[PDB]
Amino acid sequence: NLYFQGMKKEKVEQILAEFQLQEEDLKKVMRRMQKEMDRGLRLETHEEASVKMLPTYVRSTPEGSEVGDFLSLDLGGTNFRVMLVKVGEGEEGQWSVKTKHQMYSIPEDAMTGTAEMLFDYISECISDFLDKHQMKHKKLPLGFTFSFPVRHEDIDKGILLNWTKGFKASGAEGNNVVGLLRDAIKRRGDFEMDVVAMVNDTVATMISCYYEDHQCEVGMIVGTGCNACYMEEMQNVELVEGDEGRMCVNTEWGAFGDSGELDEFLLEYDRLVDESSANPGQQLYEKLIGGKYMGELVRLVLLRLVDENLLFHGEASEQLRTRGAFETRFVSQVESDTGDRKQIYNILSTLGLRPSTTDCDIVRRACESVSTRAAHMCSAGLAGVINRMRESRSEDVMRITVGVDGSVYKLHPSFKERFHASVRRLTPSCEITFIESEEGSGRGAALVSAVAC
Ligand SMILES: OC[C@H]1O[C@H](O)[C@H](O)[C@@H](O)[C@@H]1O
Ligand SMILES: [K+]
Repeated sequence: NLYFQGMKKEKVEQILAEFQLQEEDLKKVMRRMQKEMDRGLRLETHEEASVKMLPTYVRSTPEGSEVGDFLSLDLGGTNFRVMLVKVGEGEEGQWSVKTKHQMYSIPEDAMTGTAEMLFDYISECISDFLDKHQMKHKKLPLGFTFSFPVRHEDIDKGILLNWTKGFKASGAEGNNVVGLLRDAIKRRGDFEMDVVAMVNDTVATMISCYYEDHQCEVGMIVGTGCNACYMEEMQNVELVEGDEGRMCVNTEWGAFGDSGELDEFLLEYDRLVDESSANPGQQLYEKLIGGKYMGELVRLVLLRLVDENLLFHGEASEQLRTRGAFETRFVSQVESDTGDRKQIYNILSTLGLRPSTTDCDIVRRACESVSTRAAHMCSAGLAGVINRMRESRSEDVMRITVGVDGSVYKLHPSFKERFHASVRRLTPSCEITFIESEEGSGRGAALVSAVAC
């Protein structure tokens, strides 16, 4: 019965309508975000603020710079990346180019063991890399892209406030991250490095986009996690001395909602994802968006649909009932389907399911709902930052460039398009250019290191 397939699809639509956010909902989220951002910048409310607005000590005038060979480290995902990057004088300023690169999978027992284990592993990887390229012992300036909330005292010194994205290594929170890295390198003792700069991935991304676009003063990550940085007026950065020029601020907007600010928008699936995560009650805005959580959100929606007898004859496979089994890349692949249902079919088949045609269509709709809410929620955050910037500055029309990295933004067929449209609706009187970084974290880390060096 085509009539009863259609009836199944109308029921699915009623359940899926819960993910809708209206323009006014997004404006409410945006205003709330802006409020928390104000609170994060002020000495009086900083400690209470869920959105920390952390000074990076990356400034508008980095005085000068330096050229030569730079090593970049990137820790923040399931993979740890080492690369050699060359920084050199161009016609606009410094260019940077990725030349030798290697990536290492972090063992499970290193991300959730002790900080000694984690940083020992990192030091081992740095040795392996320097071996493969004979650039060993030698001393090189090292830039560390370290994609977790850090309270900086300077560019080369900052403490880990808390792990995010499933990181749980004991003995790291409250300690100087550069210190933890130097200590581990010294314990191995088979090379020496000049640790010159530590930066957030958002910041690395913004920096890497400058040489090509000097209007880039926002960096955004929509990958495993979700965060943004931007160039704030020094007069508004109350935690740092001085009123002149600008400093990059790491919003850590992922923790937005951790004081209840998103409560009316959270769905059962969100509560379930939060509760089975490594950091329950934390990073709640990020959990609506980030790749670490998106596929899992879809899996939970599909389980609700099977339990309602609307999908897969009401039976869920072992794989479908396995945590993390619906990968976030499957969300993108499903929404890449050209209409013949082939891509969707093959995903669900490899998950042990026997999908029908309408099963495939419902799974598409489930993915679209989760990823569209992610796009819309993210848009409210970026719009809040950009509207903030426009007001802080002297601008009837603000023209700004946003530098972006992360697999969700880059590889999802329609996230990007839905995101841009929503951001534009919320930012009248702004002309926003989006740029995707190419090796943003590696080249960014090198460029900041060149300045600090
Ligand atoms: O990797 C993207 C983001 O993931 C997380 O939210 C971290 O807290 C943040 O530092 C980072 O920028
Ligand atoms: K200040």
